[PDB]
Amino acid sequence: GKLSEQLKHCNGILKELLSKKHAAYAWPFYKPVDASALGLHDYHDIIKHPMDLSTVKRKMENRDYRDAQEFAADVRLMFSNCYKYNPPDHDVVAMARKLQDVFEFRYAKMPD
Ligand SMILES: C[C@H]1C(=O)N(C)C=C(c2cnn(C)c2)c2cc([C@@H](O)CO)ccc21
Repeated sequence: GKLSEQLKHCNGILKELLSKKHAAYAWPFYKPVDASALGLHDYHDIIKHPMDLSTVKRKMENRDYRDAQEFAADVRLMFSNCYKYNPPDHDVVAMARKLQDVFEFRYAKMPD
């Protein structure tokens, strides 16, 4: 079906974002930000809705996403959190930009 086919494309994108091909810049986004471990004691005051690729993967596996739009909103929320918390000249923001380019260009190839 339409939703199934579009969610197959989303699952393909998710696998690519987690693949060794993109590991050099994807690694900050693999797991939830551990604010306490990183000494970022303001992270949860600034970021109300944390998101990361392991959470997107669990939601995809649990059939939480009913359509491609819901999946894309979570992937974009993950990048937006990075752009909100970190100064724009920081290394992690450059890595976010690169992984979001991978995401946006392949998401744009969504089947109709
Ligand atoms: C605030 C935080 C963030 O937005 N993200 C997405 C996650 C990390 C992070 C750190 N450890 N892990 C396992 C992930 C991260 C990494 C760096 C630098 O170390 C990048 O070089 C800087 C800032 C962050």
